[PDB]
Amino acid sequence: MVKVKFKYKGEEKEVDTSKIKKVWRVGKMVSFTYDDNGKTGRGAVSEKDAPKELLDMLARAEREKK
DNA sequence: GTAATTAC
DNA sequence: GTAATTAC
Repeated sequence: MVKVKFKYKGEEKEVDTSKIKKVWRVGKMVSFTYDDNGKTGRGAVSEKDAPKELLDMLARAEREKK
């Protein structure tokens, strides 16, 4: 589907956007958590390194209400 | 140091 | 309590 590649704790990782639980912006950085098979993972990429799909999920996050 | 947020 | 993440 759409793989987000990132290095966390020196390790290069790849995760599908379908496993991404939460997304948020921190400056020009995009952070998120994903389903690391039960245990929750953490990751972040440069806004310039993010596939459009992830940026779309962030945009929808910023619009949420209630 | 700070920006948001969380796993640990 | 704090490390972790990119950019400034």
